[PDB]
Amino acid sequence: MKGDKKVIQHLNKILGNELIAINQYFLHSRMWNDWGLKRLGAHEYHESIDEMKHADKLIERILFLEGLPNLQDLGKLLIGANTQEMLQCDLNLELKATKDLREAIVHCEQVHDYVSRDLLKDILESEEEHIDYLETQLGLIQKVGLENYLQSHMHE
Amino acid sequence: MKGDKKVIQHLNKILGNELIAINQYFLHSRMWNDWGLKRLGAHEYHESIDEMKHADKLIERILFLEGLPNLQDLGKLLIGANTQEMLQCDLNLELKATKDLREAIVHCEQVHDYVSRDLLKDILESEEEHIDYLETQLGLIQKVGLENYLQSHMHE
Amino acid sequence: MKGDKKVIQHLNKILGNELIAINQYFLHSRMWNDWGLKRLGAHEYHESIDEMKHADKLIERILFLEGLPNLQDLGKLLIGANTQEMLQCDLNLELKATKDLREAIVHCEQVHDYVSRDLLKDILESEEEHIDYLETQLGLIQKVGLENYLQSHMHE
Amino acid sequence: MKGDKKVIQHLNKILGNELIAINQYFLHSRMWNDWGLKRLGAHEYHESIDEMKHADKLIERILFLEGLPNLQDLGKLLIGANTQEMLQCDLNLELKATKDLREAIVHCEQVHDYVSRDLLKDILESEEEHIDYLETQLGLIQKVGLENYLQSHMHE
Amino acid sequence: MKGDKKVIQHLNKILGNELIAINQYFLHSRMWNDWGLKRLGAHEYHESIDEMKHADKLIERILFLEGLPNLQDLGKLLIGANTQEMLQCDLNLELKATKDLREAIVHCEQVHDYVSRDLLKDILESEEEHIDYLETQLGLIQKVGLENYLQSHMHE
Amino acid sequence: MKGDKKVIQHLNKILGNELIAINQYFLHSRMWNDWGLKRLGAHEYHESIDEMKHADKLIERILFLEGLPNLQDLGKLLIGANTQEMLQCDLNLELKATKDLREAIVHCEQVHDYVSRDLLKDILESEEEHIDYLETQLGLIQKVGLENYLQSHMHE
Amino acid sequence: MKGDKKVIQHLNKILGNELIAINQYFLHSRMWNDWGLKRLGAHEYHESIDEMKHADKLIERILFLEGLPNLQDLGKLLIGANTQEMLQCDLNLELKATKDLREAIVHCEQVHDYVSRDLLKDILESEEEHIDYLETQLGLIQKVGLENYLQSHMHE
Amino acid sequence: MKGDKKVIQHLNKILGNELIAINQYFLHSRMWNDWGLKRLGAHEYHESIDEMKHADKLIERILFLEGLPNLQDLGKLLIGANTQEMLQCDLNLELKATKDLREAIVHCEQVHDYVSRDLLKDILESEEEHIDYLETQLGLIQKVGLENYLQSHMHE
Ligand code: HEM
Ligand code: HEM
Ligand code: HEM
Ligand code: HEM
Ligand SMILES: [K+]
Ligand SMILES: [K+]
Ligand SMILES: [K+]
Repeated sequence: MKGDKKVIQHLNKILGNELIAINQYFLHSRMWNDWGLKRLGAHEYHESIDEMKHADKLIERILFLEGLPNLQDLGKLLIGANTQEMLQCDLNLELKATKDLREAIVHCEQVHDYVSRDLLKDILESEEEHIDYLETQLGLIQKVGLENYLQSHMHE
Repeated sequence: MKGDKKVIQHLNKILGNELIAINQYFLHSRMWNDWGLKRLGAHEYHESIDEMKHADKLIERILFLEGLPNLQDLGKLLIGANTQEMLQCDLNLELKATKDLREAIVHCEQVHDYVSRDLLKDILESEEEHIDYLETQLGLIQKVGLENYLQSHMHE
Repeated sequence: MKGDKKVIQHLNKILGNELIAINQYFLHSRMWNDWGLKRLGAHEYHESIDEMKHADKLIERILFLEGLPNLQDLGKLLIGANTQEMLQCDLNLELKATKDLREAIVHCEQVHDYVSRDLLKDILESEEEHIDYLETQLGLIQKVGLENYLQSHMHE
Repeated sequence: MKGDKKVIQHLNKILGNELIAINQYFLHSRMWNDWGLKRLGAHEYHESIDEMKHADKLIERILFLEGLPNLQDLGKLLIGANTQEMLQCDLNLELKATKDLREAIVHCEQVHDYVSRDLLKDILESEEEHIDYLETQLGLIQKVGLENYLQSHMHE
Repeated sequence: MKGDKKVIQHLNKILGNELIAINQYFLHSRMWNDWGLKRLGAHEYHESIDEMKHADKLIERILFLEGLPNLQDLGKLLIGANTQEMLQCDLNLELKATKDLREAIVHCEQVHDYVSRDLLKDILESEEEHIDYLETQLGLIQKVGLENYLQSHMHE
Repeated sequence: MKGDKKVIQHLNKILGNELIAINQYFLHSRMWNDWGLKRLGAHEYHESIDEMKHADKLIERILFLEGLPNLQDLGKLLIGANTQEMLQCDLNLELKATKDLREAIVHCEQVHDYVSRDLLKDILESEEEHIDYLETQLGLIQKVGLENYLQSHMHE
Repeated sequence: MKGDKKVIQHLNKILGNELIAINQYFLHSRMWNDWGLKRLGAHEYHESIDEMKHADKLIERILFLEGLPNLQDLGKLLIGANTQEMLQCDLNLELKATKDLREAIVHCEQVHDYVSRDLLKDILESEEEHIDYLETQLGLIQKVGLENYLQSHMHE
Repeated sequence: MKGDKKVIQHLNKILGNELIAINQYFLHSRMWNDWGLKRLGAHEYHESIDEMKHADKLIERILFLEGLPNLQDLGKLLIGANTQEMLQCDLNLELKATKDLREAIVHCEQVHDYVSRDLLKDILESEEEHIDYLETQLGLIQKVGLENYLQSHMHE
């Protein structure tokens, strides 16, 4: 079913974002495991699977709309070098992502692609939850102290 | 455990190849699903996942060796336009990946990184099993014909 | 809860389309069975139950809004004479139904009937999935040939 | 994630409506239980639980958006003295609650808080379902007569 | 038990033929698996096992009759170039085998070795069941075409 | 994958050795059953099966490398006439076979066919385990006496 | 099976390193248990089991190659006086040990003792995994603080 | 608990005997497995585990009494070259171990360390159970003959 050209562009933009987040979060997860923060490495691993699942849904939507999913153009990974910076890097990406989700939803609505809007809104709900997690983690570092924070994520 | 700088470099080259394969195969899977060749899309999906797992091990070995895993630099996806092209592209990708795996194993031997060698060999075994799959599909397209081959991959 | 008059007109329009589809898809199903294409007959039967359930949800919503559901007016069925026409006729019908759905959703948002919009959106998502199936089937008749496509749909 | 000040004002306005509904439906339930109308009691109890669960989701969402949920300001409970009064009071409350949900959804949409909109639309759907229930009971009273309607709600 | 010298000789010829069949059918099996015709691969494998169990029974009997089993002399494998010739090569071999089997049986009856005879008839029956399978496949290639026959044996 | 001609010749040589072992162990197995040493017949039968499984793995590899497995050329069986000779015969062959296995691994490294090397190393470990069993069996005959060694192998 | 003199020399060297780790890690385990750091004691107890199983494999290999395992000679145990020093001592011992495994693997390849090489590579992998653990723990002691690190290992 | 200094010397002397017994019985065990006398090898393996378990109890006690357990000094293993010599080496070793245990118990009593005394008495009881096994095996060799004796420990 031929979709709106700019909807497909918006979708391919969100996909771009999901593709960065997949790589960024898989690396942070394997970093945290390598440092012995097993509980963070495991949580971050599932945040990366979630983004893979969003990508799958966006790729399927684009092919159905007779577009070309663009898995080639990979933007800037935000790699942290310590725990707080990695969580902050995850948050700065998710916030870039949700800005682009709002603009894409705005446009689906103008062109009446109500199903693409519903799909993006479900991704946006997932991303807002992840923002809530990340912001909470940066909160706890402050409330229990960095040493305690890292101590609480050594084991599962 | 600080490892050979060039072993890490080899590991990241193998990692870069895996990241292409992941995207290229995942894209091909969802194209075969879009066209209703669901037996092909399922099988290509699991090739995409197998490369996802090799990437996981490579990343873990790189971080253990105190290298920095490179997930930023995505090489060239080989995206086909029809079933015979998509299979042939995957095969070309796989043949380049096995050239690189062999060179990396040769280097692991020289510097005595026998465990990295063993990982790369397990991946190499897997990449050769995929090449057997691919060569065999292209062979079947000639033995039964393209129409019959697509027919047989319509349903699971 | 007295609903908006034009919303009720729009829901009755959608309902009229659903009623056509019910009958068109059920006849096509039964013709496919009569011809020995049982995979098609079975698939299309479920396609028409799904329309039946959509019509249930529209009938309930119209009565809740204190309108009178119109099951008396039945528009033109698009009945095909062979598997390729029958598939294309189904698609032509779904394409007219998504146009009406989008127009009914537009009005629902104008008058803040956000619950009716969400019901229509869920129907629209269903309709598009059907469109995906039909386009794909027609695409397969081209890729594998009609004789092979029909053969693949003789047996369950 | 700092949300929009008027979004939070609206959410808290929706929250305050739930907080009335909880108290009002919970008292009416205990009144019907006290009178021996156990089926009305048990059903109204579950309507209070439903509003309690809506209030939780609002509270959760207001805090994520970094506002302060307002559980201090309690508006006018509409307590009835007999079944007909109480059903009508419940229905007047829910008709107020839906007017306020529509105004807030209009505002979430204007600022692109699409997640807050979906949350409010989900509550809106539950409230309309309660309105069907209420209008229907008041309709049954006229059809079967007050003394028969009460009879049918004595037992569970 | 000291057996007849020419019975042992006949037995050891029958064993020679089983040994060709074992290797020939196993290589055809793995050949069909290399080509992706897993249904012929699976079936021809079980024919190889079946000839293995016959060879077992002939060795036990030869030794009980106090002769030396001959596993050293291996006749000519007829290895086929494609699916059709592999089936015809198996059939050629089985037809030679049935002939030796009937001479062996004739002689067994002459010297009153009725138990050897009964073992040989049991093998002969299995050989004729296999000849039926072989003739039947070759007929299916003429009836449905080579492309269709091969397609039907891609998937198990 | 066209493999190295010399690798394919090495594999075909290792296959020839396994083909000899299959027949040799199978005959020794069935002689020990004819003589009442069931525990030896049972153990040796499984040595025959394990060689058959090596044979299988090599055929699949040779075909994958686009060579032609040689099942036609059957070297000299070393059949013994009494228990100690049969054991010593089995041992002579396994020592011949490990030597060839080592020569082919050497050549698989020189040409970077690490997967083939891995398969041959697995076979080699198994053939070394058979050598331990054989040396040990012969050593036990020295320690307990041949009468006692055969007695200990009458029953399972 | 008479093995190479220098391979047996190398193998007895690995065993002697295993016997040191066995005792060192057991003692450290019982020290952590005595101080009430039961989680460290349990894990250290299991690393000591791990070295006990490698020693078993080395002993069995040496004896198969008709060497004499040397369980008499016992090198310097590196015993720490506190958690940080005990982990560092384990790490220094594991680093001496992987050096000797590498030299041993080198010599195994020279004389074509491919089975011994594969057993030592298996050990080498286990040692590296254990090295990753030790470095990770020292890193955590830095990043969470010693008191917090110890606290996390009081209980199981 | 500041333990008596001579108790702790005694305890480390019994520990040093245990450490010899561990390595000696383990070595004999793998020697008997390698010769195919699997029953002796299994029984000797468990004798080694039991001494490992005594050693662990001693280490804990020494640490409790605030001694430094001594795993560095390893005395003279008694390794035989055949079964009877091995059995008699174990018996010589156990006979030295129980003389040291009796001496350590005496001193424990004289200083009122009744808990250490009890631990030692339980080890002694087990050492006397091993002496009973050993003496009985040597007597069996005399009664049934070494050839029969060894025959009876060939299999499990
Ligand atoms: C650096 C790149 C990637 C890495 C390291 C990676 C890693 C993984 C891993 C480890 C798994 C779990 C497999 C298993 O244990 O069975 C997985 C699953 C999966 N991956 Fe990836 N992946 C990557 C990229 C992608 C991409 C590009 C996509 C799709 C566009 C994707 C889609 C999926 C999906 C759908 C699953 C299944 C998860 C589920 O349904 O539970 N991944 N990936
Ligand atoms: C206004 C028109 C119709 C409505 C609202 C309607 C509604 C429904 C619903 C809700 C179901 C049950 C779905 C479920 O399993 O949840 C159903 C079942 C079914 N309908 Fe319809 N339907 C309509 C017209 C038709 C027509 C025209 C036909 C055939 C010519 C038909 C044939 C069937 C059949 C065979 C079933 C299966 C029921 C069973 O086996 O239990 N329906 N319908
Ligand atoms: C090319 C030479 C041969 C090959 C490649 C081969 C292969 C095999 C394989 C793969 C199996 C199955 C093992 C499993 O269960 O995974 C098997 C079983 C067996 N083989 Fe062979 N074989 C060969 C020659 C022989 C010969 C010469 C004999 C006897 C004279 C024989 C007798 C048997 C028997 C009795 C079984 C057990 C069958 C059953 O009951 O399942 N094989 N063989
Ligand atoms: C040459 C030296 C040693 C060797 C070859 C050895 C070998 C083994 C083996 C193979 C096991 C069985 C573990 C399993 O398979 O799960 C074991 C268990 C064990 N070892 Fe040792 N070990 C040695 C020295 C020691 C020492 C010196 C100690 C104590 C100071 C010790 C303490 C233990 C304990 C407590 C167990 C568990 C026993 C049980 O409950 O089963 N080992 N050992
Ligand atoms: K066909
Ligand atoms: K703490
Ligand atoms: K005896």
